[PDB]
This record gives sequence, C-alpha cells and structure tokens, in this order.
Amino acid sequence: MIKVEIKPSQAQFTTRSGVSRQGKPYSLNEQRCYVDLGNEYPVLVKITLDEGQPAYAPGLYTVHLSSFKVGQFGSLMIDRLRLVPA
Amino acid sequence: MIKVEIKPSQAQFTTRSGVSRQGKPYSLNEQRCYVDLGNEYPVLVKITLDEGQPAYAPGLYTVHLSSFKVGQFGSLMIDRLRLVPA
Repeated sequence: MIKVEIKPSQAQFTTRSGVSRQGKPYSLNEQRCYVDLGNEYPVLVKITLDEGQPAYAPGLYTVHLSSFKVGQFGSLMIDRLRLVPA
Repeated sequence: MIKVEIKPSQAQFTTRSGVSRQGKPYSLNEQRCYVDLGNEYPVLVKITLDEGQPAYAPGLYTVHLSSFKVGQFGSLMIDRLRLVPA
C-alpha cells in the first residue's frame, strides 16, 4: 500500500538530544526516506525511530499498522511511521 | 493494508456549519467507521468527507494514498482519511 524507500545515502541516523520540562533527559534518532505519494517523484520524509531501534537498512518498505492511532478529536492520525520489509 | 468498515448504522453523515475568520461560511460533513488497528476489536473513527462527497455506503474499505501528506515538521501526516472499495 504506501511505498517507502531507504536509499543507500539514507542508511544512517542522527540524534537529537535534550531534557524534559520535568528534568528527564531524552534522545531522538531520526532517519530520512522517500515516500511514494503518487506524485511525479517520491517525496522526502523524516521518520523518528523508537528507543533501541537501529536505522533501517537501504531497501523497500511498507508501513506497519502500529504507525496509526486515534487522536484527541476522534480522527485517525500517524503516531510514528514504523516500517516493515516489503 | 488498513481495514476500514462502514457498518449499516454508519451510513449517514452529519453536518457542522459556520463562518471562517475572514467572513466565508463553511460546512463539514462527517461520518463514522471502524478501523481495524489490530487490537481485540476495531476502533471507532470520525472521518470528514470532502466537499461534494456523499457518505460512504456500508462495506469494506481501504485507505487511499491521497489521505497522506508531508507536514510542516517534515514527517508524514494524515490529511483526511479518504477511502476506496476493498
């Protein structure tokens, strides 16, 4: 259903760091990918990895159902784009 | 990929109405459905129809790619859940 691609230049992540308002330090890992939204070319997307997750290797992926959740106004939203081998 | 269902009790919509901050009147049509998020049972979801759209008849649906868009922080988000016969 949604075609996602991690290009050989996208095989690494970066880490942002900080502290929660209540004192607790955090760390977000992000990676980039291409998502085919049916336009002339795929678009570029930033995804945040879950804690303990390695970067996704190059390849073809599709979206896992766990990426979705119901939001606070009752509509479906994306939580975190979570991927599985295609 | 995502299983969506319009139950025989969900075959109608409701309309909210109003005026934009700049004077222009609007009207949103919404309908309810069940979305299988892989939990014990499907969850209940509100969807806003696009202008000129009739309510979806009862049945099985899946999500159309046009439901997705890149948001202003670079991540994938849902615009409006837009459905197609399964």
